[PDB]
Amino acid sequence: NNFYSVEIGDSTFTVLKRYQNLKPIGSGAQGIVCAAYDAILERNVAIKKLSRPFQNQTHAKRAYRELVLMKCVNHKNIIGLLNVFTPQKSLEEFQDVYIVMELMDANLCQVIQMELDHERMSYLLYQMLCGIKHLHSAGIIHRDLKPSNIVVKSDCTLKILDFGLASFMMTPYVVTRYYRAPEVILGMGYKENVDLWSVGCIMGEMVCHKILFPGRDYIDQWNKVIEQLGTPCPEFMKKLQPTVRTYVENRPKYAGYSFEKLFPDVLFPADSEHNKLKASQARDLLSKMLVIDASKRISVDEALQHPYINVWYDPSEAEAPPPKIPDKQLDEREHTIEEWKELIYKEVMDLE
Ligand SMILES: CC(C)c1cc2c(-c3ccc(S(=O)(=O)NC4CCS(=O)(=O)CC4)cc3)ccnc2[nH]1
Repeated sequence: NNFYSVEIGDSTFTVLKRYQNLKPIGSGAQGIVCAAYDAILERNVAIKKLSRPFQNQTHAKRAYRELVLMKCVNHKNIIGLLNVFTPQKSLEEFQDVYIVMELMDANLCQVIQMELDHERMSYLLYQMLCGIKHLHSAGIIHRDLKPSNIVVKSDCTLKILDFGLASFMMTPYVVTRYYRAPEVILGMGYKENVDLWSVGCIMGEMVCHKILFPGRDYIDQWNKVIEQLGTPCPEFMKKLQPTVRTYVENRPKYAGYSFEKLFPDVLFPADSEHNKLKASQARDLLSKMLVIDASKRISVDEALQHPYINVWYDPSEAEAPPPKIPDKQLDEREHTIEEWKELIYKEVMDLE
C-alpha cells in the first residue's frame, strides 16, 4: 500500500510514504498542519489535513475556494501548492483532504516581538503589499489579514497563507477581529483598500509591539479605534445606515492623538540622519493607512509608490500577470452535502 498512518496528538495523519518525520506546527478550525520531509523532492514541506470538509457550508466553501485558488495562483508572496491527495479510494469512501505546501520558518506574531531595522520592516511591508495587489488583480479581496496568517523565513522573505473571508459554526476556536476595517465592523460596503487598514494595524503593531485595537467584541473594537484616532467627521457619519449612524453619533466624542504621539521617535531607529528620515517616512505611511474613512485612505498602489516602500519596487513582483480563476461562481454557491462532497472530491482527484 502507498500510504502509512501516524498519530499526531488526537488526530490520525494518513499520508503518502514519500512524506516522513511529521511534526505539528499549527492548528485551526479548518484543520491541522504538520511539517514533514519529502523524500522525493529532498526538502521539507507543510501538510494540512482537512477533515470531512463537505460536512457543512462554511467548511465546504472555504475548502473548495482554498483548493481552487492554490491550483491557479503562483506568486512568491502567496504560499505555494506542491501536492494534493486523499487516502480514500473512491467517492463513496472519500473522507479527508491533504494539502501539501511550501514550509516557512515562523509567523508574524513572532516577528512583532522583535525590534526591526528599517530595511527589514520596509521589505516585509513591500512583500505584503505585493501579495495583496496580486490577489486584487484577480478580483480577490482578503478582508481578514492578521499576523497569524502571514509567515516568514530567516532571509526576510514573506508569504500570505490564506485567501480570506467568504457563517455560523459549532467550534471551540475563537475569531480574532482586531485587524478588521471600520467598513467591515460597521457593515458598510467595501473596496480593495479595506486590506490597507489591516496592513496599518500590522505595521503599527510591528513598531509598538502591542495590539493597536484589542477589542472584546465589535462594539468594544469601535471604541478602541475612536479613542486613538478620534471621532470621524460628519461626512463619514452620513455614509452609514440610519440605525448604525444613530449608534455611532451617540458614542462619547474623542479628539484622538496625532501620529507623532501614537508613534514617537523612540519606537523607531532614530540615531543617524538616515534613520531619522526613515522614521518620518514610516509615520507618514501609517497616517495614510490608519484612516477610518476608506474614501480618504491610501490605495495599494499609492502605498507601493510611497517613499518608505518604493526602494524595493520591482514590476515582476508588483505588476505580475493576474491569476486565471476558472470558476466564475467561486464566491456565490449553495449546495447539498453530497454535492459539496463530489465537487471537492473531483477537485482533489482533478475530475470535472
Ligand atoms: C507558524 C509557522 C512555523 C508556520 C505555519 C505554517 C503553515 C500553516 C498553514 C496553515 C495553517 S492552518 O490551516 O491551521 N490555518 C490557521 C493559521 C493561524 S490562524 O490563527 O489564522 C487560524 C488558521 C497552519 C500552518 C504552512 C506552512 N508553513 C508554516 N509555517
